[PDB]
Amino acid sequence: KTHVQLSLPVLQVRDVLVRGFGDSVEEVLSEARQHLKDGTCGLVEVEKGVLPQLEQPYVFIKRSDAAPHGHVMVELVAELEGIQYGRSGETLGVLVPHVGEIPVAYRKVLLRK
Repeated sequence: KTHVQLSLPVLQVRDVLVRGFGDSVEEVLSEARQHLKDGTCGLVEVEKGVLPQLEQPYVFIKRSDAAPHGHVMVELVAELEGIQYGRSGETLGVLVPHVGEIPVAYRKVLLRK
């Protein structure tokens, strides 16, 4: 399928144990995609002071459309030293590995795969 229904666990930034996906735009987008597929991906909601607590490059989920079965359609955009790789809508949050942190909520998304 071109799209996959996912429910992403929303994590508090101070709980996150593994604060990024790797060391290059290409690696983080690769790893984020693999973790999304394996159900091992969390979401951190971006606010003042969140991003400096996480590791660059960042992977964002961004709204790609204006929501089948409650799932907002999103795509991946990566960011390194203020340059973004991809073009999309509003940020729903930053992706990180999920290694057993207790979520505060779930974000239903339809991921363009």
